[PDB]
Amino acid sequence: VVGGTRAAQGEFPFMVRLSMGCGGALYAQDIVLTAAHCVSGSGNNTSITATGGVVDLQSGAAVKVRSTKVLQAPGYNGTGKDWALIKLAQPINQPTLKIATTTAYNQGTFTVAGWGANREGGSQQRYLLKANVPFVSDAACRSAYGNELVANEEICAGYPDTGGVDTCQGDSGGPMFRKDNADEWIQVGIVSWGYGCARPGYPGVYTEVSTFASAIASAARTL
Ligand SMILES: [Ca+2]
Repeated sequence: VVGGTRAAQGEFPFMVRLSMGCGGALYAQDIVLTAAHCVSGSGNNTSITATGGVVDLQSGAAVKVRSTKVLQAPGYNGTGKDWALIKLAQPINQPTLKIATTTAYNQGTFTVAGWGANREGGSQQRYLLKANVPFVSDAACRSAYGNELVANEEICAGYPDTGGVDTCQGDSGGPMFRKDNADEWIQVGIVSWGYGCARPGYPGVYTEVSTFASAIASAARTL
């Protein structure tokens, strides 16, 4: 996260750090929702580690659990459909994060969090950083990315005018969230891609969770 600040221990307890260098959110206590590009494909896999319960990755309080299976979005090919579920060997006993099933919240100011670089080509962070980034319409985002944007599957956020605050390398797979009408956190995006980090005219692109909600809920049931 570029232009970020330290999140407090316990602020976003649903966050997990994945061993390949991606963030994730606890969809279920033993199911991590992350990006498709963080994994190589679906199947049994006990090679991933999820670190949950701490803002400080070096914390002795860290909970580290191994995966058992991975379900990448069917047909992922690098264009859209940027989501995957990771089944854990054991539950991480922390609050989960609800996902958006409608588009009612795909607007306003979102919060992003991660242990990714705080600058282009910078290094991974020890402590979880957070930032607020505003929604950018598909049209304004398209004015920047052209045909690379899959409007129905992607939601943009950031400051088109000045840049300055954004997600960056290593933040991928992390949730982009905000409060719902019940003042509960709700997941509207997955960190997916962008050109550079925090540059004027290039907002961050995120998986538009509302589009894939049903697909995700169903896959989660079979895991
Ligand atoms: Ca969109």
